[PDB]
Amino acid sequence: MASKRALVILAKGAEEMETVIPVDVMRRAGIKVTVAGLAGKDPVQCSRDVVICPDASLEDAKKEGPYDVVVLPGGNLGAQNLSESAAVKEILKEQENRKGLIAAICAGPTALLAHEIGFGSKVTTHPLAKDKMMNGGHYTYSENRVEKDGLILTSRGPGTSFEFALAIVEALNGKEVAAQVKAPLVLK
Amino acid sequence: MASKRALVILAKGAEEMETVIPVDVMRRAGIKVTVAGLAGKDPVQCSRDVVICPDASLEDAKKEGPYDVVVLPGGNLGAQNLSESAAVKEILKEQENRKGLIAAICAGPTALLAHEIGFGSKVTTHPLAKDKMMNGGHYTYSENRVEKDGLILTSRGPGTSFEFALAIVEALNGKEVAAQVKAPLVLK
Repeated sequence: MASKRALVILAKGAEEMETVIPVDVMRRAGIKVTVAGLAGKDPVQCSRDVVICPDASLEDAKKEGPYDVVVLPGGNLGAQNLSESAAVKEILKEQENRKGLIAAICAGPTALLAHEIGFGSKVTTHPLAKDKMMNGGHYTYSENRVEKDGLILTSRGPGTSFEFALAIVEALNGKEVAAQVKAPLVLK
Repeated sequence: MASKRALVILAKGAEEMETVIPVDVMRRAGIKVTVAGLAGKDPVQCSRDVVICPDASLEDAKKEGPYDVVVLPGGNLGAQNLSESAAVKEILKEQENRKGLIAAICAGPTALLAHEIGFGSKVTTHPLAKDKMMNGGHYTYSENRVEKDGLILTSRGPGTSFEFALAIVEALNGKEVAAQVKAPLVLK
C-alpha cells in the first residue's frame, strides 16, 4: 500500500485541540497529513488564541487531491467559516462523490449541513450544536461519543478528539494500527 | 482576585497536543496564559510537525513574571531542549523559591531532574521516560495519571493532558471552576 492522505481544513476560530489532536494522531499513524489554511497560507488564530501555521493554503492543497479523508475541526466560529466557504462546499461534494471519508467534530458537522453533505446519515455533534445540525431534520441525531455512518464520521467535542482521531486511523489503516498508535498515548 | 497567570514554555520538538490542551483549557478557565518560545519569538516546529507561533519569546515573557504556574509540555526532544536551557533552569528555581506551582507532563518532568527541581517529590512521567526521570533515585515514582505532590504537578502523556490541565485549573482557580470548564469538553 501507499500512505493514506488526510486534508485538515483550518479556519480562523477553529478549536485548536480539535485540530492538533487529529493531525498529531494521524501522523503517528503514518498518514500524510496536510493542514490547509482556509483563508490562505498565513497563520491561523484559533478559538483560544493558539496560533497555528498551516502547511499550505487550501487553494493549493485542493490541487493536490484526492485525500482519503477530509477533516473538519470544530469551534463555533471556525465551523461557520467552513460553512460559508464555496471552496469547502466543492471539496466536500467531490469527496462525497468519490466515496471518500469525511470526518467532522464538535460544531464541525454543521458545515456538512450547510453544504448538503451526507443527508440521511446518523450523526453526532457537540451538545450545543445539536439544534443547528438538526434544522430541517436532514440527519438522525446520536449521543455516541463517536458516530460513523458509512463515509460520514462525526464526534462531539475536545474530550472526544482522541476517540475521533483513532476512529479515522482505524477507517484508513485498520484496527491493528489504531491499537498500536493508541497505546503510547496513555489514554484511559 | 486578579486573574492567575501561566507560563507555558514552548521548545522545538515539544508534543503539540500536550502544549495546546493545557493552553486551551487554562484559557477556558480565565487564566492569562503566555505561550513563550524558548528559542525566541519565531514559530515552533513541534514533534509531529504542527507549527505554533508563541505569544512572545521566553526572554521577554521571563521579564513579565511572576507566574502562578510554569508549564512544561512533553515530547522527548522538546523536553531535552528545556533540560539544556539555562534560562529554564533559572525560571524553575525562582518559581520553586517563590513557592509557585510547576507542572510538567510526559517527558517534561525530566527537565525538573536536569535542573534539580523538586527533589524528594512523588512524580509520574510517560512510561518510557521513567528510567530517565528516576536516574539517581531523586524522586519517588507514581503510576497515577496525574500526580501532585505539593507544588510539583506531573502527568503521563497526551491522553492525560486534559486531566493534567484540569488539575492545574483546580489548583489555581478551585474545584468549582475546574468542574465548570470540564463539562463543555465532553470528557468521558
